[PDB]
Amino acid sequence: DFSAKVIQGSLDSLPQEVRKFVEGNAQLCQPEYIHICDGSEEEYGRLLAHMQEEGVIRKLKKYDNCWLALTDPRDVARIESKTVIITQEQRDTVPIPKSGQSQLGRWMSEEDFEKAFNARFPGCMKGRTMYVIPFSMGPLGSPLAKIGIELTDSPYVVASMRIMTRMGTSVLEALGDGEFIKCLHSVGCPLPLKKPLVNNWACNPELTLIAHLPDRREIISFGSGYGGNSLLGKKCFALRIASRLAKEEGWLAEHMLILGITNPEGKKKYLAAAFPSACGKTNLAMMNPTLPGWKVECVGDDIAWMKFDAQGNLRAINPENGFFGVAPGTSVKTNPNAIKTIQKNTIFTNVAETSDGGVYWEGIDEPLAPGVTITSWKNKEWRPQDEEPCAHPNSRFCTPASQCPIIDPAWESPEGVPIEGIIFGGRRPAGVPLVYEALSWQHGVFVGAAMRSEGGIMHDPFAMRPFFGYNFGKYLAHWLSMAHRPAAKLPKIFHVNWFRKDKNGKFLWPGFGENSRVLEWMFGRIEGEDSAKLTPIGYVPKEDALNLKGLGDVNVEELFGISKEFWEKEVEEIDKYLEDQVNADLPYEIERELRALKQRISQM
Ligand SMILES: Nc1nc2c(ncn2[C@@H]2O[C@H](COP(=O)(O)OP(=O)(O)O)[C@@H](O)[C@H]2O)c(=O)[nH]1
Ligand SMILES: [Mn+2]
Ligand SMILES: [Mn+2]
Ligand code: NA
Repeated sequence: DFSAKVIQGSLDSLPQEVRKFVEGNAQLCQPEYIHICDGSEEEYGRLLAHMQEEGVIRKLKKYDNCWLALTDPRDVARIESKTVIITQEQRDTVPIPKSGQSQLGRWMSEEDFEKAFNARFPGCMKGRTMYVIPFSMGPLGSPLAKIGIELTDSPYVVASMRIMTRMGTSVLEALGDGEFIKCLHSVGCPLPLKKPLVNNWACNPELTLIAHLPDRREIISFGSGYGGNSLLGKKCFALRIASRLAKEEGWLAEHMLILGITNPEGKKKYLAAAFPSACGKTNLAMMNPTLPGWKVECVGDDIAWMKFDAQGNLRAINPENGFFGVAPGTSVKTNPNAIKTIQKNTIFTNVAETSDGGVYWEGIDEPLAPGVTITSWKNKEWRPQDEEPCAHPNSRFCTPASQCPIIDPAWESPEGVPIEGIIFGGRRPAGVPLVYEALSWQHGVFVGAAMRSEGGIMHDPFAMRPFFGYNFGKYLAHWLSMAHRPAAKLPKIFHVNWFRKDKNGKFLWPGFGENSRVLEWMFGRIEGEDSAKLTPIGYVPKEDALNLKGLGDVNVEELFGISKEFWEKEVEEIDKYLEDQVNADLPYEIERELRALKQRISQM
């Protein structure tokens, strides 16, 4: 009975199973206090002032209610090598690669995880508050939403979870005696500190471990205070645990933005798009379109949960409540919609601070008034001349989604939005056209399976490489199975590449807002317009089908050129990759698409 240690709320008012989860872990971790979060502005405002007084965060005096946290340089990112999924059988979690280690996940035995847990959690919250965060992933009470409870000893996690999820008393009220995902987090620095605290940022890099136990609906994370390791709704819940549940239950949990696009005729369509890192995701989600009379609005910028409704529509929700975006590169010039979003009520992590109490980072493209100086994310004076960057490359804004000037009016609709197109993206200086369209659902799944990360060297199928909750081959089979659902209205699948270059190393396409022109083509293709030419790789825009008005001389022949020798090498590369990494778990349909593509190229 830990009743005597409760400093907000009451163990008595919690649902039975929630109380068991709290108390059981209070027994294990030995926190000094238990704070049951209410999600109120009062609670939030006071928690921030507290962190401020303690030096954990600084207030950003130039803005309305914005804050800056600077971490221990050892704890600056989601850490893949410490991220594991626990299942009875390794093969259910990752395929067995022909040689070496899987690139598609990282399994740990139940036995090894048990030893790891015992080595970390007993007594780990001594002298700290355990916060109890009741949170909804997705609009509160939506049939597509799922509830979690996160226990944490980090006020930073509490504040960031309030922005990134729906959290507080109303969630407990909606949960009742229902099922929830159990989320346990600790920074792993019980008091009295065994080791020096760096930058007022509690962490334990040596023992950092982020574990997922899908059969137990548990996520357990130790030693990192940061982002994807500590905000458990984001990746651990909404991709890793969720993709497994989606597999079980017949839906999809994906690393996709969701956008709503309206043509000049006022007709609106929703599209989902998966991109690997540095391939253009945030710029597309926040697009300020250049074509007159087009509108682009954002439902979500990172994760999508999608489920076919009774009518066969693939309905998607954004399970998040906020944007947890990479700050560097967010440009006042070319990403105005992100910039507007983050002007108030935003928590920044590891960015630079200007002497007038503003934020700064590489690629902001905003000259400072003469006189204004810059303090780096390492708390050192900094000048544009310097060797090291002023902001960590993985530094972040954490901002409420409702503040996005282009947030879609249906971004919280409980039944989700009807997805009519899915886009897979990449970054290839050569050989891959600006846009092409899959020949079929099965071809589309192959195209997602063949995705590469920036530069085209490494594979990031479906932009899910770090995030698969289970065996990737089985994931492909799951996608392929959607085709056999009666009445399913299967979205059209496209692949985009903003980054193709000419022989000089210059981009052949201007991109950014100009990508509205590619959306226009996709939109028309969904409506059944005859604006496509068949090629060995799929459909591409016909001559003159793209609106190039205003762009001057665009070399569409090169931008859309398909080379036999390039595509021969590409098919051989995909073949090798799928054999090595997926092998016995590769679906028949995928192998069949590989053979079909190889054959179409061979006839060039
Ligand atoms: N040439 C070109 N560059 C782009 C485009 N979209 C984004 N970028 C650049 O590519 C990099 C990554 O873009 P970003 O949208 O941050 O990628 P994300 O990591 O997938 O969100 C940044 O340097 C952007 O300026 C585009 O349409 N064309
Ligand atoms: Mn993003
Ligand atoms: Mn992401
Ligand atoms: Na700090």
